[PDB]
Amino acid sequence: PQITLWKRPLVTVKIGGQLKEALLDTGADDTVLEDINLPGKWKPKMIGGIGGFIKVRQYDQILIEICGKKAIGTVLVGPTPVNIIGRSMLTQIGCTLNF
Amino acid sequence: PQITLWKRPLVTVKIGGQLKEALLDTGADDTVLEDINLPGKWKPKMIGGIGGFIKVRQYDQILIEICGKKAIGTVLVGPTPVNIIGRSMLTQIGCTLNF
Ligand SMILES: CC(C)CN(C[C@@H](O)[C@H](Cc1ccccc1)NC(=O)O[C@H]1CO[C@H]2OCC[C@H]21)S(=O)(=O)c1ccc(N)cc1
Repeated sequence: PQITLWKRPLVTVKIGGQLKEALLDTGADDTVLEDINLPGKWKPKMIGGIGGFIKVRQYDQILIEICGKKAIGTVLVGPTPVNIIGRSMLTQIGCTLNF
Repeated sequence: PQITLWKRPLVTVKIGGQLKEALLDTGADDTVLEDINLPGKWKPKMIGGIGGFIKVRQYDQILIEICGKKAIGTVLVGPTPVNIIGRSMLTQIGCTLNF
């Protein structure tokens, strides 16, 4: 898939048997989701964006399937206004910017 | 060029005779810069991200040169922690996501 940017680059993601939509976000270091429940241990972290910071649960080694391609890595869970797929996962699905 | 995402997608931008580095950011609807000072009229706006909202000055029809390609459009100026090139400019330089 090559995709243009006239609209938000939203993709369907499958995580822990749940289906969510998330933004492919080259400006995000890490993947952050709001509306999900991951089982198991986690560590507290704070991440910062434009309006300041949020507290997140950091879950490690989480399987995600993004537009039908698999990746494992860190997923942050917290009060983000929009689910975002960050570079830590984008690299695993072979995602690049082109111009 | 094509750009992989192992590192932040930082590019050099020339705006109003000033040189800045900015993140090519597919998760951002609009361009937001901190360390600059554009002349002329503007309108107040608030934009929200992770952490909440910031107050910005909205400047219209601003020329930016991003990695040596020109674009004209809206630039927001405000207390963003990182300069970001958003989709409204990314489309003008023919930027796409590929995987
Ligand atoms: C500002 C960047 C350096 C980092 N942000 C990623 C960025 O893409 C966010 C991602 C984003 C997207 C929507 C809502 C919140 C955050 N976009 C954003 O703040 O865009 C704002 C400017 O244009 C407006 O249009 C979209 C939101 C506004 S971030 O959300 O704060 C962020 C920070 C750290 C991680 N791990 C993940 C995300």
